[PDB]
Amino acid sequence: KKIGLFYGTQTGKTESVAEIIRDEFGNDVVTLHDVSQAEVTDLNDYQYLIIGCPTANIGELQSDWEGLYSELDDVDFNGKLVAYFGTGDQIGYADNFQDAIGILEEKISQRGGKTVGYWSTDGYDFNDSKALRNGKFVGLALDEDNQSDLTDDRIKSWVAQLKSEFGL
Repeated sequence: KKIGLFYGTQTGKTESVAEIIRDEFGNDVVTLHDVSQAEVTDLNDYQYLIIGCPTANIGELQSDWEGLYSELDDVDFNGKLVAYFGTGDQIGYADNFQDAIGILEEKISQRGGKTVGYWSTDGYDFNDSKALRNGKFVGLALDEDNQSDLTDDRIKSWVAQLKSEFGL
């Protein structure tokens, strides 16, 4: 029970990338958890967390994560290392690209979680995002609508970055 990946999905893209990420951590255990099935206290079981949340079709949070969001204040993230990833349409959702993981990070960071895995904005075209931290994304930004050809390279580079951050 090494690394806990908790994701929500609307269409199934975030689920598929959750499996690729799990594969890319070759010598480590990444367990997968749909937050539609999970409780918020399951986050207590891991020191290493990867949070997957798509840019919401409607509102600012994917519905399942939206349900867990109000309960995050019951959990103490002090001492935990937390990485974030999300899918989004940088053209169709240009003013809200990756807002969800930006919102999730702000809360988890205030509860004590330490963010690792910041990701450059080079190669993205968007107007606004809540996931921006000093010119970088708070985590891996994937676009399957417009940049599905970059997804596998990006996941591979990001996981390699995380292994140096997680000490793997």
